[PDB]
Amino acid sequence: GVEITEGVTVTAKGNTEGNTADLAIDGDLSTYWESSNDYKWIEVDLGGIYELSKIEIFNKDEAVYKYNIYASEDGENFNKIAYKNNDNVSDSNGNMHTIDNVRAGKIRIDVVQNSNSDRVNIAEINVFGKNTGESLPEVKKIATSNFSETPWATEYEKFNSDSAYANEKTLNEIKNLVGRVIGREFKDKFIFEIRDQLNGNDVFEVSDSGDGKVLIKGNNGVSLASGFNYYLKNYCNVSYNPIMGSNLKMPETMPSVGERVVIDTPYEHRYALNFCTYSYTMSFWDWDQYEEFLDWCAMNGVNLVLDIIGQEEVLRRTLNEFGYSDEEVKEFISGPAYFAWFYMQNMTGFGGPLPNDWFEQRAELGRKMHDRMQSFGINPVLQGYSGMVPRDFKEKNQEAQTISQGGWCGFDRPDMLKTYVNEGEADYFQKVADVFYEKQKEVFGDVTNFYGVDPFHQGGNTGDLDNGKIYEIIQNKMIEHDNDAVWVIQNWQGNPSNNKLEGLTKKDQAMVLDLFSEVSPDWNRLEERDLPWIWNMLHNFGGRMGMDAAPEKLATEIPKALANSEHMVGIGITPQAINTNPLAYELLFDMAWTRDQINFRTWTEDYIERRYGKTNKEILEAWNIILDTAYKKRNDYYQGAAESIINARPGFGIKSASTWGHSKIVYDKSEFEKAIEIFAKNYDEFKDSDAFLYDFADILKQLLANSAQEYYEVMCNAYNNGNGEKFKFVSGKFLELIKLQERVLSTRPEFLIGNWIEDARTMLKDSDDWTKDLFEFNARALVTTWGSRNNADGGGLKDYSNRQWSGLTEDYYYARWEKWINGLQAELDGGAKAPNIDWFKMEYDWVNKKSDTDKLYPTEASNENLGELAKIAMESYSVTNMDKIL
Ligand SMILES: CC(=O)N[C@H]1[C@@H](O[C@@H]2[C@H](O)[C@@H](O)[C@H](O)O[C@@H]2CO)O[C@H](CO)[C@@H](O)[C@@H]1O
Ligand SMILES: [Ca+2]
Repeated sequence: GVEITEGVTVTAKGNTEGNTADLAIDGDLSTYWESSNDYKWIEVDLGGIYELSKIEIFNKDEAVYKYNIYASEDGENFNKIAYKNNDNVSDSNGNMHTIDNVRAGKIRIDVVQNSNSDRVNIAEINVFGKNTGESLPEVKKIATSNFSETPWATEYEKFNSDSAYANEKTLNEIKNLVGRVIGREFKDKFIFEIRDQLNGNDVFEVSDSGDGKVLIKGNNGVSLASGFNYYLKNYCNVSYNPIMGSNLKMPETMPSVGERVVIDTPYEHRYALNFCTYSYTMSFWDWDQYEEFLDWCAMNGVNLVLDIIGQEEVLRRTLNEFGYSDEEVKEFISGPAYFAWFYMQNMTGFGGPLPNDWFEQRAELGRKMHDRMQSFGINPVLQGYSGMVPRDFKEKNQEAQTISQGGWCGFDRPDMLKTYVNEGEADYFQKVADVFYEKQKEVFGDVTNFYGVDPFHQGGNTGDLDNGKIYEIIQNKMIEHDNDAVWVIQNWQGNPSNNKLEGLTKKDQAMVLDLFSEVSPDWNRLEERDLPWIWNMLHNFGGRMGMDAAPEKLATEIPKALANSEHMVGIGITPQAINTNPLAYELLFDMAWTRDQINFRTWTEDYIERRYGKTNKEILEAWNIILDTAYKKRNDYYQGAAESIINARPGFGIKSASTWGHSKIVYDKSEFEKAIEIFAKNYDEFKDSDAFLYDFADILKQLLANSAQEYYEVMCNAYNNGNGEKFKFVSGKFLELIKLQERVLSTRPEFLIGNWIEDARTMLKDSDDWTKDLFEFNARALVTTWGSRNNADGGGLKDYSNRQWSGLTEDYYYARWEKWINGLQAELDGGAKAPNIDWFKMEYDWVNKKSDTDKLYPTEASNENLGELAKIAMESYSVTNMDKIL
């Protein structure tokens, strides 16, 4: 005691009709709050700060509920104070939770599971404790600085206006990059010089200084970084890729250049990133990871990079002028793992709300990025505005005209303002657009001429409006705010249609990304309309893993495209994640620096030598086998790497793990196994190359995915033939195969689910338990169910971002197969028919577990020996030995 029976109030962010929040605290067990959306929590204010001793919870029925309870004494920080994760049914006695005398003015109760429904409920909640006689403080309003008032503005302007200062900054930064990439002791081995463009093209030079130093010139920072990279790769046998394995072992003495080299690129732009990349890869990155990424960008010639960092603050300021409180803005914006689909106008809300201190921190990170990009000569692509507004925009602005955009994968898309209206009507597109571009400037300053926005992406609705006219007016509005604007536009699945693209009256002030040029190029219709366009390798969908690359097409189609066009202004990468197949990315960026087709085989021979720090005939043999199998040219349409059956919801007739995926392996499996035999034979000699280990894990996990598919077919045959004993034996081998795969995956830091989760939980400074748990939810959901039931199932997103990852394989993929197998076994053995499994409910149970109360996944890779694991795989879980094995 004592029960807090006066002054208690409650809020929620959704409820089913009649089942309002206040019904959780009305003293009546027959009335309840019940959730209507993904906000499955309520917030109770106690009318003062109490030292809490007990919290009692009643539900409306006898289902099994799981929930987490949080408390705040300062009004800002909600820390976790109790939870129920046991499988006990609720009953008429309620659940009583002992609280260790925690001070609290407000509590949050998040009900993350109801065994009986997707909706959750609370019939009553009682809180017991001792009044402190104190009151919560007022919560400080969100406040950020204007760019113009920060030291960032001073520096940005000083760089702009003082050549000498700017040159010194660029040259010092490139020296810093050498230090970060190969070590501080190499900084004094290079001399860097700015030069002019060659014939209007970016250019670098590499030569000997005369006293044993390396003289590298370039027209800007990116060119200088590319020259540094060229020297490493061609003279030092060194290869940098901070995400996908490097060989950074330098020679004992700096090798001589010999004949001076001058190398230019005919491309104005070399472009990087997909909106999706910001979610499947970068969601939880800190500055250190961004810095490393930008160094790798500059070294690979990249000078145009999609940038959404801190855009939440831009949108907050914009909507604040159109009747939205900061709380309402936070409900509209997604969580940290969903910004890709938030900014592509596909979804709102989900994974949020973001913490109040998000906005300042992210605006600061964005400013820091623009400072580094400015030093290098990298253009960010910031945001264009095309009419995106929340669905209640007219409620708050009654003269606005809007077009409902309908649904995307079960989410509600935001509305779109009518891009033009009749004489006599208010034009909110003009009004909001003017505020948006002005607020973007207040937050970041004038950092670029490139802006990206993509109305009608993967659906939406043009209403009564003329397609060309919509594009004309959006383009005109962008140009009004930046006379030198270039509207960067994604070309995907025929959006924007020719009639839309013909609306762009200023063709030189648009630039279309041909998104998927290495599989389904679609630049002819751009070229024919005289639109500047960029040739892009997409390659990676969802972060889905496997050996997959198109090196022959990259070595040939790119210079062919250049030879056969007048408006190809660049090449680039548009991957949905940067986690796989380093060969593809290195080759793509190498193709910027030639006008000629090259030989992709000899290119690979040189590539693997610098990647491993050594080579021999057998390693070269194994890579020729990879080029002839997994990396062999394909002429069909497919999205990402062939999917592992291990990662699919269990069932019969499986042909993909994700809706738009494919599991068909188009090469000979036993032939591919030979590459693994060759790597095992050479393991001891190459184990001191981390990049060799990286590649060996990739090909080995590919072998096991490949053989798992064959064992799956045999297992399904055994069930269909009513052979219980054979099914037990074969399904048994299938599960053991997954266990071996888990040992393979354990060997790489890049494969640990624990790193992804820990990054999410630690990405901000000083965040409360509430925010950590919510960010962990974002991390777990994105790689599994993606959204909730109507998104995963009816919406098609289940396992879209499936990862061949350690921890995730044991507790999620393995657990699904085991469950399906056991049900089939029980039936074959004479038991009841195998039950339907509700996959989403089982999957979601995993999504909602927390690292601090359930299981903490490790952040350290194992010492398993990939050579020995490969021998076990060849001997006991292979396609080659399958007849012998089964
Ligand atoms: C969920 C996701 O990352 N979607 C991507 C993806 O779209 C999916 C698929 O590739 C399309 O063929 C299908 O029409 O829609 C799918 C679900 O959105 O690819 C595109 C292209 O990069 C992305 O824009 C989506 O965001
Ligand atoms: Ca009640």
